[PDB]
Amino acid sequence: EPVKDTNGNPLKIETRYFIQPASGGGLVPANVDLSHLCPLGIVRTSLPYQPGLPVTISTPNDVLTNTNIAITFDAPIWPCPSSKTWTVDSSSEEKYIITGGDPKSGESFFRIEKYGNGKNTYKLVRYGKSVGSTKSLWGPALVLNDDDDSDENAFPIKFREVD
Amino acid sequence: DEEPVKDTNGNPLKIETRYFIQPASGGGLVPANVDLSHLCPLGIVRTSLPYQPGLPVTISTPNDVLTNTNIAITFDAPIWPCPSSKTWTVDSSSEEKYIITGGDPKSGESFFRIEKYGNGKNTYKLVRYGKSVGSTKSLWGPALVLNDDENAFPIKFREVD
Amino acid sequence: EEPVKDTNGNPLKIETRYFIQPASGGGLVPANVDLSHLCPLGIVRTSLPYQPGLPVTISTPNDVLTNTNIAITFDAPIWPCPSSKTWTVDSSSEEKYIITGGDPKSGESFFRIEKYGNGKNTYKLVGKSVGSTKSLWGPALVLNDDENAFPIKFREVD
Amino acid sequence: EEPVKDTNGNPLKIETRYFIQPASGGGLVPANVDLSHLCPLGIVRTSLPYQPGLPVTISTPNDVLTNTNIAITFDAPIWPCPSSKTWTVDSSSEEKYIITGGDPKSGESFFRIEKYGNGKNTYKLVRYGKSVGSTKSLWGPALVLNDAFPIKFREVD
Ligand code: CHL
Ligand code: CHL
Ligand code: CHL
Ligand code: CHL
Repeated sequence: EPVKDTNGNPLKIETRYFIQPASGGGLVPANVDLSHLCPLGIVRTSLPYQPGLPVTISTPNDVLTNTNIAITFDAPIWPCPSSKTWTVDSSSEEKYIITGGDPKSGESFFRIEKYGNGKNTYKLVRYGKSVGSTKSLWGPALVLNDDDDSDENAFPIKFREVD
Repeated sequence: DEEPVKDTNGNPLKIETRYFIQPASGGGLVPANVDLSHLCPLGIVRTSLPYQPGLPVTISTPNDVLTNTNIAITFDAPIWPCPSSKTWTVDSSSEEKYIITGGDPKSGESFFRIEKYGNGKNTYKLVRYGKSVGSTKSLWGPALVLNDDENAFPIKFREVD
Repeated sequence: EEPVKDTNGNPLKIETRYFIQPASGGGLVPANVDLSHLCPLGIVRTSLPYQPGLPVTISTPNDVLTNTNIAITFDAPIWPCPSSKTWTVDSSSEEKYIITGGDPKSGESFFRIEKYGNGKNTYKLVGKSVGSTKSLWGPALVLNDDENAFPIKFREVD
Repeated sequence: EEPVKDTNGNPLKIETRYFIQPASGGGLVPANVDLSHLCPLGIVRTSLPYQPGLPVTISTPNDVLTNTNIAITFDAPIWPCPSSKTWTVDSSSEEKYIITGGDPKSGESFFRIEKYGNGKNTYKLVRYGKSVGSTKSLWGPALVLNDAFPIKFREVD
């Protein structure tokens, strides 16, 4: 079924959304620790009215649940020599969600799935391993859980349309 | 003239209420250091990232906020790494006359006046007693400065929801 | 009350530049203590091995003697924080970080240089001694409670 | 093709740590070139007077000779950028900044050490003739490719 934004509207590809914690403000790039400048992790900002850095969603126009999608940050400046597409840092113990993925490659494929009770609330899952969060340098950073795909340690998200 | 300052919704501005100060003329106004010689206190820059609303401010009077009256602007943030206040003030020592943080909200050094600006309703300028607030190129982008006397930096007040 | 000696066994002089080098990575340098405090600055051991530290000058309220009141002040051509380069204790913090911005003439900034353990020319800063704690940029100097002292040497800047 | 000498008049050896010190503040260090580029890093002259620089090792594709192809590589126990510590030229930039992340075995990273005017043990870096100079940048003078920045090699103790 279609993924819906905060207005209950269906999500469209090539359209800007803030990924907002459903559970501080939105999701933003920050470095994961002082050993890795590039590429960037994804942190929940502690500043309450910051909407997040907007993303666009691509499919390898509707965005459906349980389908392969790629998440790419939308930004006019990007100091790192790699892509704005989300992916998994394999090398790290933490399994941080990091930038620099290939939007066309399977390394960057996440699936949007329903989370708990409330409507328009979702989780990101990788194929079932769900996206959660861990304490890091700049705050909670998105990570891949070890998980059998439950909502226990999953980081719940909403999609707010950027106007 | 002493009429109420209005937000983007045409509603009258209230004290102790959060507003983004948005350029009326990139996103909102945010703290950043003015240059690589001064870490604290902070200047006020227009962010180049288009959907960033700014860091919210609250307005205080030494509940309505009126034009041509003494007010103090104070940033609202849960964390503040500099050892000084979130209240806007003028950096006297600098040639540029940067608007900086660390002022005393109760002291006259921090008093600005909100006045009507040129084109369009709900558009304002900040003036200090007449010396208006403009902008200059700096490290992180346009930084708010005090002018000498066209060059005013027009602003709107958006209510934080 | 005997003279403090540098790495060359020479007596320490006031108004003379020294690197404070860990006796136990490189020298001691200003860094912020955590992401909540930009200014003033803490004192961290750099992890880069050939960095000598930021030089300090020592003042007395020309010889620098052990067990006497001295003030340690960083020597740098640029200083972005709006406070002094003089070491002092951050009372407000739980960690009791040694921070910059003290008054060199005030007692808040007085440390005493005392002998440490075995080796010659090895000292500690003090009956509460200066130790170290894990922080943002590495080991940061702290005041210990009431073994854990951070041993130091003074290298003359040439 | 005579040997490059350090500040002690000793011949330079490969796989040996040297500070590259301005022959004309302190030594040469990594810093980002501007606020648009975090990685890879440029090479700036530190304004802090007693800082020796970040040490480098020199490799040849044990003596280091003038007018021969060499590669300069920073020596550090930590490196936050996802690329090499080997110096190279930023082609894409207008400024032609000397940046990190080159391949020490590839020709993109080859510089030549040549004698510089008057004083002994004073050298310049040249790329094949285009010499390495400096330009104003965010953190101070940054090394660039001209269309010369005199240097000395101090042995790390
Ligand atoms: C104002 C904030 C401030 C911050 C955040 C720092 C942070 C630091 N200082 Mg200090 N300093 C700061 C103020 C000042 N320092 C100094 C003088 C020095 C000296 C002499 C030295 C330092 C060094 C260091 C480093 C110590 C830990 C380490 O070994 O890193 C490991 C080093 C890395 C480069 C790892 C890279 C981490 C990376 C993920 C991003 C950070 C890179 C930047 C160097 C840090 C960005 C902040 C910069 C602008 C200071 C650390 C990067 C030492 C150093 O390491 O020099 C570079 C050193 O020798 N400081 C002065 C006097 C002018 C200051 C005045 O304000
Ligand atoms: C993005 C990465 C990065 C950045 C921004 C810097 C920045 C700098 N390095 Mg480098 N480095 C960086 C990577 C690395 N450095 C090094 C190794 C060294 C060495 C050995 C030395 C430097 C030094 C310097 C400084 C040279 C200019 C100066 O003399 O300042 C004057 C010094 C100040 C402290 C100026 C005070 C202003 C500053 C604290 C204000 C804060 C700035 C803003 C918050 C903006 C920063 C955000 C962005 C740009 C990252 C400058 C602070 C030299 C130095 O000066 O030591 C500190 C030096 O000796 N670097 C390594 C190898 C581990 C790196 C690897 O990633
Ligand atoms: C290495 C690069 C990099 C770093 C270190 C950061 C870091 C950060 N980003 Mg990100 N970002 C970075 C790249 C990018 N960001 C973004 C887009 C955004 C957005 C839209 C937002 C952030 C926000 C944040 C903050 C999230 C934590 C917080 O809530 O702090 C809150 C606390 C403070 C702002 C005060 C913290 C004090 C700080 C000055 C201390 C730093 C001390 C030293 C100088 C150390 C410097 C670190 C080294 C590694 C360079 C954090 C400061 C969010 C934010 O909060 O606004 C800034 C936010 O809304 N980022 C883009 C796309 C343009 C990037 C591309 O490179
Ligand atoms: C020395 C302290 C300090 C510094 C250097 C900065 C710097 C900045 N702030 Mg600020 N701030 C600082 C203190 C504080 N800020 C804030 C709250 C905010 C907000 C809400 C916002 C900013 C934003 C900005 C940016 C404005 C220009 C831009 O649009 O770049 C855009 C370009 C990039 C983000 C690319 C990254 C460039 C890269 C080379 C540097 C590394 C990125 C880091 C985010 C900056 C360094 C880390 C630390 C020092 C913040 C700029 C990165 C705006 C922003 O853009 O958020 C990220 C913004 O919306 N600031 C608070 C209250 C908590 C502070 C308290 O002290």
